[PDB]
Amino acid sequence: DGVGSSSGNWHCDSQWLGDRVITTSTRTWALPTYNNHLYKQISNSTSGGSSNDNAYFGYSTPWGYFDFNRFHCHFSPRDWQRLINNNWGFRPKRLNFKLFNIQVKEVTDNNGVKTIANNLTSTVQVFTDSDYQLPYVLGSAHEGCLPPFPADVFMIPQYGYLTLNDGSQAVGRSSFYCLEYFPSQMLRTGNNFQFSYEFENVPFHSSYAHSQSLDRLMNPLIDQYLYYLSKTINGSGQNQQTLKFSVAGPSNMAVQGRNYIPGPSYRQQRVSTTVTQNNNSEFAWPGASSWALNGRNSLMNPGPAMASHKEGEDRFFPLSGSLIFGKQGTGRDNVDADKVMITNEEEIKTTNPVATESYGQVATNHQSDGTPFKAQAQTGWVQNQGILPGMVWQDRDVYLQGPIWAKIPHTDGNFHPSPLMGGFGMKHPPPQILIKNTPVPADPPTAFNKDKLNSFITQYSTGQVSVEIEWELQKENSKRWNPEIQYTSNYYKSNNVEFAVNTEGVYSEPRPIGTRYLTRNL
Amino acid sequence: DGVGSSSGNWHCDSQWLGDRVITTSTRTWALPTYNNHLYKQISNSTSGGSSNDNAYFGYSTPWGYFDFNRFHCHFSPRDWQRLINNNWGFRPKRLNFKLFNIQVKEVTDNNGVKTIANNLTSTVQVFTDSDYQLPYVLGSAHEGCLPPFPADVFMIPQYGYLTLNDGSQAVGRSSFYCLEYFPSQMLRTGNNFQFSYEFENVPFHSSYAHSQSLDRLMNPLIDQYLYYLSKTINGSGQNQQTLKFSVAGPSNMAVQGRNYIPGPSYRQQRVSTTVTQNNNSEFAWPGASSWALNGRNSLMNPGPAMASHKEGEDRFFPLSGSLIFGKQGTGRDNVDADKVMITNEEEIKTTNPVATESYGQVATNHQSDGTPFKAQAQTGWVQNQGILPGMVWQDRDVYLQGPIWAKIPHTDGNFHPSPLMGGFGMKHPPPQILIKNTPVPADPPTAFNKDKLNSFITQYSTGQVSVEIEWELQKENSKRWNPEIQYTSNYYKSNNVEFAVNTEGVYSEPRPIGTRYLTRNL
Amino acid sequence: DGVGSSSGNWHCDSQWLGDRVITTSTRTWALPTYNNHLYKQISNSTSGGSSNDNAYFGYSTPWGYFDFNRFHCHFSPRDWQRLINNNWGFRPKRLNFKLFNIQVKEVTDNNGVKTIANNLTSTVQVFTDSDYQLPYVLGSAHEGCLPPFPADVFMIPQYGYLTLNDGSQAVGRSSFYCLEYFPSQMLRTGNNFQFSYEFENVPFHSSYAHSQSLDRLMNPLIDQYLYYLSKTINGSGQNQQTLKFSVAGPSNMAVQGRNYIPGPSYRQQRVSTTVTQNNNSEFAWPGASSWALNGRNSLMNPGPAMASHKEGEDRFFPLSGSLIFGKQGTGRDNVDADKVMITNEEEIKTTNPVATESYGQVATNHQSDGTPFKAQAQTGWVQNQGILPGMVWQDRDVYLQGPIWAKIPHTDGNFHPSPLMGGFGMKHPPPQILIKNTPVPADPPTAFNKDKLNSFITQYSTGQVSVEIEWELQKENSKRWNPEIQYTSNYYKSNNVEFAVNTEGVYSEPRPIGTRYLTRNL
Repeated sequence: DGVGSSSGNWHCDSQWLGDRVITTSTRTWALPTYNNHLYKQISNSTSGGSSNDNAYFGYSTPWGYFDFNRFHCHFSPRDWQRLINNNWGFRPKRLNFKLFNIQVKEVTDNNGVKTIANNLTSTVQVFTDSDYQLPYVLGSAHEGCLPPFPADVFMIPQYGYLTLNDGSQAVGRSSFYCLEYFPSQMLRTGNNFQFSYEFENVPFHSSYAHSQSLDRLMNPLIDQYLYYLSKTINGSGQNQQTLKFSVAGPSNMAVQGRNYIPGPSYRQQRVSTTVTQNNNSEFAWPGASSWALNGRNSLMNPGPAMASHKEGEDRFFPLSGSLIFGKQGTGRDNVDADKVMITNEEEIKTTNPVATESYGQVATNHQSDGTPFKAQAQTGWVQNQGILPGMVWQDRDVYLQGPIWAKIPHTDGNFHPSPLMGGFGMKHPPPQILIKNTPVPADPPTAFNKDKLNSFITQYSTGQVSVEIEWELQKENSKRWNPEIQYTSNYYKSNNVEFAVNTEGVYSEPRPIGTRYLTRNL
Repeated sequence: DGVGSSSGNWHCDSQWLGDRVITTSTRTWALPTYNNHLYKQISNSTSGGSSNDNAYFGYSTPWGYFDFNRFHCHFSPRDWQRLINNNWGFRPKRLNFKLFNIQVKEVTDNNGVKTIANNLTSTVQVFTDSDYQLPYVLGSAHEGCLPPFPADVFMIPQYGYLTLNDGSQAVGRSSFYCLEYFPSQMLRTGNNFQFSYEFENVPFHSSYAHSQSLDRLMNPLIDQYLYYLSKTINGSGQNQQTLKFSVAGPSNMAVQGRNYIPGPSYRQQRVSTTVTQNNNSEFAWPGASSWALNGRNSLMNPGPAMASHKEGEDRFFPLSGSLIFGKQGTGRDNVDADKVMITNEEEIKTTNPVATESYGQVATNHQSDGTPFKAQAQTGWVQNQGILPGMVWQDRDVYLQGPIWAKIPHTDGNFHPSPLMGGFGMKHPPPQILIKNTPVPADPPTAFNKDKLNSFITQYSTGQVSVEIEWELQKENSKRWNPEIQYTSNYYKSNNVEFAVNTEGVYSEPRPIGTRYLTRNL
Repeated sequence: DGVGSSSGNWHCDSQWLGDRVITTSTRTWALPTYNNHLYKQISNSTSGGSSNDNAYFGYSTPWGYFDFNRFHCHFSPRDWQRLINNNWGFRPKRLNFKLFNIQVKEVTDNNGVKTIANNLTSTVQVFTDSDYQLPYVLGSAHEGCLPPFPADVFMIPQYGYLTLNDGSQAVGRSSFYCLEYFPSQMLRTGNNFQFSYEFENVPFHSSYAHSQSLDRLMNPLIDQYLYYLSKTINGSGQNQQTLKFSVAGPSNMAVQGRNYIPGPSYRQQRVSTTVTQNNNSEFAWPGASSWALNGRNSLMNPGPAMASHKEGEDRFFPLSGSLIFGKQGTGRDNVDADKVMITNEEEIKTTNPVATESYGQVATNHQSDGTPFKAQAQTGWVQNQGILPGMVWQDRDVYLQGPIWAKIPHTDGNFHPSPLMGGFGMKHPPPQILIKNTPVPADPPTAFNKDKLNSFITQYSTGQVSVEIEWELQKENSKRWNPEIQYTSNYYKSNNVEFAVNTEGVYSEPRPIGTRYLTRNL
């Protein structure tokens, strides 16, 4: 436990012990000095102004935090392929976290010459928010995760949070959090940090696609014993009203009585990847589904889990109803459609309604012959449908580069708190691990000054972080006779191997990989 | 356990042991050879074509299956009357199933003369899908159940199933199931089959009607301590705006604050049994409520549990919001209204909204005097209302000829998975019992041929099936003073006794019998 | 154990218990009377004459035999997909065989009317050749196996064998075997037959493809410490002979010294599936590789395991170097290339030489300047290469519809006795199970006659056969980062599901499935 002794080893592999997977990931991180050791109030005013919908108020802290809330942080693409091709479900069970091999380095820039030296006596501060007393910024699909490639060195993102705002201003209910008010472990080189976390009970993720649709669960050979209204008029002419009933059978599956109905919907605008088929107007914001909160409009993104498109309409995607990942090297603003990877939520069209279609039709009046307007039967489209009893649905798929978990907001009530971006919703998710370099002041004046010191030695830290997660598996025991669909590589020759490095050593993920390849009955 | 020894006895009675009922039913079945021992791919194309909404893809198997998912399979009408007149609730607890007295018979048709002989060495195959690995076709309200009359001999329906389809075609995710891939018990004459099943915990069915409505739960003698806005203008004329408040009391029950609100609605078209009152147009399909799934429209039938009609409007029924049973001898297509029995869901008007009415009104704008349009208060009808917190409702009633249970689809999420057609929703319902005659080939050629044999001895099997179900009872302990409504026969003379046989030995059920005759408070 | 009691149950499923698979298959068979209960000498003369290469001598017995020496007899396509996608190797360990539900039926044809009746007292004879005293006809890729689809009823093939021949004649060393000279179990209806067999130790089948080639096993960054002759002349002109040596390095991988060399070769003629590229002549027999035995030419089919084609030359296949399976419904003679499925042995091009190429070049002379002919260095192509020390190779792949095992001939010596058609070579394979209906004579004359009876009651038997095989698994533990190639179905829509039945109930296997999808290093 000294300068010349390593405080940990590199553990990066996966063990498949039957119904369990234990994934271990080790990475090398670099933590700079954020905010010059200061807490700073931030708002849209300090960011250059914005609209009402984009107004915010918060604080940026000098702390960094560790993010491993993405599946590629733990699963290699081959491990992901094994998991998705051989299992009907999975869920996290246990977590082990390690910080070790801490190195604090001081940087001196004299006459433009940058020299870096070791600071053996400097300390790095780390603690976990095990009581969830801090704002939870994981589960917001942020950058700064452990890189998917184990050989990549990553920078720890800076921790900030938002509070209640009235425009760019704060209200009396706004909370300010000082992270130095928490007990934290102080680490010199030779010290290591470790903590274990047990995942709370969450349902298995449905890593399967249904081979039956909700409207085709009947026996296609046997009639029903239920009748339906099939004819209301005997023919053309006046006063031909009648009531005729027929048996609902295989020839007319649409009218058959059913026990369960598709899940809820919140219609999204339909956008074509073939740009010539889209309207010649700007409708990204104006034509998007949204919800209002305290007078602020927020995009419904990705919203309720719905089928991306109908059968054969692969070129259509909902405006903001799907996760859109960026390809390697993709820029930040105004990138083309070929530089992004739009996830396709088609496997749930068997139970979930299509995102870009109406849920259905409802009657809107009373048809009558008189007493005295002679109104015909009128129907209206259902653009948004809330939860009804007897409704079943599938949640959004998880992806190799997608999020794993989210914190369920602490509220009086929630319904199906599975995160909308996909993953496992927990009231007590893995706690935030916050890290920060302890400030080392420069030489103070020889005469006392009451002002806080504002000159510090330039410093940064580096080290290794190890995350070990044990996942429970739900083995598939299907009796299906024909072979299933599996995720596979394509044998055809290419310049580069997919999910490998290119000639410049740049690792890339060419496509998003879901979990729903195996098949289950409804 | 031989040819000359019976392998079981006839058990058909009910025992009322206080808080439990044990119903036993024995029937004689006949199982033919289905599909000539073949699995056949079926689709709407092979059925003669159809529309997009009626397209399907699946397989017809040579197997038959046992159906007893109807209440008249276990309850005699007198037993049903006892149950509905003396109990506030009931639910299944245990199941016992028996197959015995198997007789396999061979049929030879020589020169048009049909002679039937015993085949003592032939075998019948039976197994239960206890792991739910096969598509579940029970819970689709299909024919082929055990006949309500114990003296009737019934034919076992053929088992088929549907998979994913793209029109009449299959997709790569479509599953083919071979039922010979399951271990099954092989029965000659003298062998019997038996298995027991324990029903999973389900809520008691509400076999009661509420004597209080949701909007009349207050004390009709005492005022509330809450106020409501009663007047907004002092009188006729300009600039008369004001705000007047009044105590919500017995004189104005409509404006009283309430804790709970009626359940969800999905408006249905209103149809009159008096055909002269209906519109002179065809609106059975065009005017019907529906939901869309993968671009296919399916009738909302019967949909969410809603009151069939308002008070006094017994002639009105929702277009597809109620179960319609056929009378004895009713044909298949285009039968008159007198040949069907339309169930009436009126007992739930105390908590559930009327199926053919709007849920209510919601404000659609901001009323104002200016700043500058002078908009009045505008309201819009709510045709469909999803689940809101604080909402209570009653599920659909069960009937003597209605279904008992349904399999909850295996999905990530569901809400109130009680089946919409009525009954008990279970994740592990009673398993499908599949039966099939083992093929007995005719004489093969004396020279080897690699082709599968396609000439078989014509065979069918017959036997007895016994189903014993134990039901838990919820005894009523009402303190109501006046006598209750009970189901009763009418003493008035008639040509035939109801729920008996006619002069030709034809058993008939004259009317549908619900469960909601006793009374409970809200 | 009587007429009215079943003697066994239908067992058809697979259990995946980690490192083991237990596949159980049950089928319905039909055994006719073969050869009219007679042993008949057969030869090419009795078959209508032939050439010298096709001459044979043998006997056809009245016995049938059970064949399950094909992988689709035990593995469903989904089980095969699991095995090939998740395992690096497999091998059989144990066998269990069952005959039960025997039914012997007599056929009487009076005046052209065929009536089939049960013969309860008739007996079926079955025994296993556990001592391998009979000629072994399994392992010859014959028809008559258990059908891949469990619902198909198959006819048991007739047992025959060949002995030494001189043309159509026999020699003194020819052996005649009477199968009634073996003790056999006699089964009436109600009797069952069972025996267990333990597979002898065989190597795991290599169900993987190499990700490294034999000529690319070096470090591509480091030179070798070995030198090679790079230049023999200083330039153009007389008397320019020299000897220059260079380091074998990454720039010249062809000349690097290597420890191991590709396996043996026996060149095959190259045939193009594009018929316009083939020579306009008949070369199927004349241009084929063959071996001679006692003056008889036999096709080298499929011969030593060699790569089917070079990279990119998928249209080329060796003339007789690959297994060619027939599609469902394919005829017997002169069928088109689209009616057969030619297996492609491309995964072994990393270690095995291409079947249609020369093994390499060898020097054929001494180059010299004189003493006095001035001979240049001459090389000759190696069309066939025997085993050399330091040679490594991969055996032929196994297929879902391919053979499982073969009997190693009882000889003084053999090398690598893995069967050339693919599978596991055993000195004591699963024994032949031979079955035959016991002859039931018709009414004999009332006066004694010494001649053997030649009038018998026409009879055939039917029943069920159960085969259970336990396979050991070699789990893969690869550290490869990128996803692997897996066998998968294609999601694209089609008229029929692959590996399912069509609209006429005809099961088909659309393509051959190998075992080599996972990846291993060399």
